[PDB]
Amino acid sequence: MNIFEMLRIDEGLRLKIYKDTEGYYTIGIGHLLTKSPSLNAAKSELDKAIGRNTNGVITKDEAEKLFNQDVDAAVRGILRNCKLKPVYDSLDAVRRAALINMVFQMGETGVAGFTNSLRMLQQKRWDEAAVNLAKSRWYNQTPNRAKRVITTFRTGTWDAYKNL
Ligand SMILES: *SCC1=CC(C)(C)N(O)C1(C)C
Ligand SMILES: [Cl-]
Ligand SMILES: [Cl-]
Ligand SMILES: [Cl-]
Repeated sequence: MNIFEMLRIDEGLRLKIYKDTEGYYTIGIGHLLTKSPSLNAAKSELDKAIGRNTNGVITKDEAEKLFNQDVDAAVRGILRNCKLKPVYDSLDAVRRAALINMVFQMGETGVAGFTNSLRMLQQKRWDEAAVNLAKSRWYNQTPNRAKRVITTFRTGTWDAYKNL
């Protein structure tokens, strides 16, 4: 298991434009296109992202390219953020993956907002961090995925992702 396999499980793979859990146009492995309710706006973002006239459909290779860029962006974002960087640096490789997962799903600014959870993670108070993380819109709206990510922070193992 690694961050790519982890996010591939959590995000799935779809080669045509679809709506994500929030109802936003997305494609590939959780590549958000736009929050606009306009499909045409989403198709324009897609064409721009891929570099060709796609008409809403991409190849597996193209999906994987966006995915690589997005994972890279999530990590880069953590390292540039003054709230996220110290937490990330303090963590082991497995828990680092859990933090990248959150950033991929909700964005740098969103995760940076979890001030109390971040402090508990920095303190290595794993059970306490896990309890705090669950008190969130994130957990309530995507409880199965949140549970997996939280288990990863609690245990520092891939237990929530094996057999998946
Ligand atoms: S405080 C984190 C941080 C972000 C960035 C602007 C990339 N930096 O140069 C430092 C390490 C200060
Ligand atoms: Cl709490
Ligand atoms: Cl709550
Ligand atoms: Cl879920």
